[PDB]
Amino acid sequence: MKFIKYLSTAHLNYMNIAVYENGSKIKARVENVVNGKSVGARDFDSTEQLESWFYGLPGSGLGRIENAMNEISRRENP
Repeated sequence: MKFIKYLSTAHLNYMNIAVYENGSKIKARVENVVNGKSVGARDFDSTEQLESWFYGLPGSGLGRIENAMNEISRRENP
């Protein structure tokens, strides 16, 4: 169920964001690899907004990792 591609462009210092979706509803969990500790948790509803989120940010590729993660990580973690 929880199987999504990474959210990055280039490759520098192992920059990538692993996402995960639920079979029931849409889920967006920004998991980093650089630090080795997933720092992202969010709850979505429609897949449309899911992509739109990572598509439009002021960041670019690897740069979107510091912006997106910083956003999805806004809320506390489990």
